[PDB]
Amino acid sequence: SRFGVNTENEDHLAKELEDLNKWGLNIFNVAGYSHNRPLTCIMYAIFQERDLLKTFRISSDTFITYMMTLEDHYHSDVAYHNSLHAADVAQSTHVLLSTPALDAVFTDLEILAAIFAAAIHDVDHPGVSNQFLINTNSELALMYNDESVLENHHLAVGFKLLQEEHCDIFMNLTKKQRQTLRKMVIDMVLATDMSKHMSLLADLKTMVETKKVTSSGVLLLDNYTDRIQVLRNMVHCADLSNPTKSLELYRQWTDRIMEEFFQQGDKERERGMEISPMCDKHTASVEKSQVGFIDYIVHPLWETWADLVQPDAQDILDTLEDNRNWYQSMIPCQGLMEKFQFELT
Ligand SMILES: CC(C)(C)CNC(=O)Cc1ccc(Nc2nc(-c3ccccc3)ncc2C(N)=O)cc1
Ligand SMILES: [Ca+2]
Ligand SMILES: [Zn+2]
Repeated sequence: SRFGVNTENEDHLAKELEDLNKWGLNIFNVAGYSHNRPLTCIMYAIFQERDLLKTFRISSDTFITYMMTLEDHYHSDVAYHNSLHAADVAQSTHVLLSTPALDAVFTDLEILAAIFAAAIHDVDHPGVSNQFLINTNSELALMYNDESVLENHHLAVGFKLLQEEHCDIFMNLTKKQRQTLRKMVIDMVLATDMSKHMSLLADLKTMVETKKVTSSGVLLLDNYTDRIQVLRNMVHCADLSNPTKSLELYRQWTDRIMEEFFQQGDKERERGMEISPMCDKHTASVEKSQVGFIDYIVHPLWETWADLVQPDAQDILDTLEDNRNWYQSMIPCQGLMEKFQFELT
């Protein structure tokens, strides 16, 4: 085949992909069977299942050449922010897009942008935060004036690659579709900037306050402004979904992300950065930080998402609580959350 995947575990990959439409899909096994091409394998899976290749005349070869390229622009050596995360966000977005409240709502084009924005939203992530880049006066921080530095990068890179040889997956869209898709993708990726979370949520609460559904229970969004607000929150939720998965998978994400944060602390030390030293693996509590994050950021977000789509998200939300309660139970420089909240200034 094209993924070079072995006849050995082709049944495995096929059987794992049966839960492609489910929140409890295991992206980790999928990466195993794909030879570490989860982003490409899942995206291809997603696009077939929604028939996006056919609808937009995106040939298989074009899609795969682009997706392979894009996946290569993610750093497998960065602990959390590699192609596996990207793959997980796209699959999570794929699931959200099809909940009963939501499924009839979005146009094929809108569906295309959301899943694509998901795929690209972290491409070429260096392993460090926006603030780290700012404080080191990296070329990126200067290029984007210290505002949504990386998110501006992920977009630029995601669209740039469309120009490589046989990589233009949007080649057969009209001029109007390409600019509609582009405005939407831009919106959704910039939406992933965490310093935008609170204003994201504020607006979502509003969507909920005045939500109306059809006779069928389908949410009603009559202007571009509304459905792009749902979309951008959808992708931010998906971005923030780790703790809503089966505890065993949430544990694997947490190991990865903590590795990546503490590795940012090592880089800050190596470089004699600022002065203010972040707590390390020994002095920090990962358990406290999780519960702080779930209470301060994740749950307030998911609870609101659950209102918008009542009761589509209940099993998701019941798992979040369970998971919070489980990190809770394990609870015994400048800490994880002290750092995340300070540099939200
Ligand atoms: C500010 C920073 C923490 C140094 C770097 N972070 C960034 O550049 C943005 C960023 C990237 C990913 C996440 N996701 C997550 N962030 C946390 C977290 C917990 C306590 C304090 C801070 C963070 N926990 C879990 C996830 C999870 N499992 O999804 C949150 C923020
Ligand atoms: Ca990001
Ligand atoms: Zn992300």
